[PDB]
Amino acid sequence: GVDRWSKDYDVCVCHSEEDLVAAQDLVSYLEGPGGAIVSELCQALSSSHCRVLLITPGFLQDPWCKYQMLQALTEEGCTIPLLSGLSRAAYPPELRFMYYVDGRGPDGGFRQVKEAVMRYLQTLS
Amino acid sequence: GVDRWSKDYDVCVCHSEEDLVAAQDLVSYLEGPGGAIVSELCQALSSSHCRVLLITPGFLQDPWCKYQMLQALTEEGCTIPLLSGLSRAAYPPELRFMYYVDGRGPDGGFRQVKEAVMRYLQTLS
Repeated sequence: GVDRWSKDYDVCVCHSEEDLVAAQDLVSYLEGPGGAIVSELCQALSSSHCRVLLITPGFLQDPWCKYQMLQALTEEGCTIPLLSGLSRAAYPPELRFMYYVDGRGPDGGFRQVKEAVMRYLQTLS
Repeated sequence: GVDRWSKDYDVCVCHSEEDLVAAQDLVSYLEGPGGAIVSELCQALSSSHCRVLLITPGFLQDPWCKYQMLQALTEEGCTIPLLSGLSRAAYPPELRFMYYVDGRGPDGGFRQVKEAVMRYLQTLS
């Protein structure tokens, strides 16, 4: 129902400082009549339809990352946790009850992440 | 701005199964022209102005509790984390950036929890 053009970006990737390269790859992977997916790294003032949480060891050890995760789940919305480089036993327990993409999927999860984003965009006017 | 009478309870206490007694005490403590504070234990269909998270070891070891915490912070609202029976080093990292009540305060934190609730009620019509 929400207008696709009401935000400038379709998706941004929220990531810890030590996962920059990986985040960049995902951005690139997402960039490749509803047009291409407009993508960027999440920044303090980023406004996008979808937000990918690149949940890694680095992400888990930064309290601020955890806080950002909380802010992403306050909205109907589009938050896509991607679990990368972690034992499932160490996944955030909340995710036992939530949607997420396992990094052990195709293209390190990227594929499914992309699909999720596309799904969400198809619900936009 | 929101009408005080728009919800039936002013506060409910969200707690793990092994903290029932403690939760009850807090409820009792909260019960003791804006009238008495109407209080109960949180249940699946509880609707209250304020929600206290009784964050304990028991709470931390139950993934569902964690999930409830997340649901409490999706709204302006009134969510009061109370940290009880835990080393601060083991507090949920999110709380580094959020308001909470330390159980090492007066009356095991109860006092301050109560104050918070009262503050919130004073902002209601």
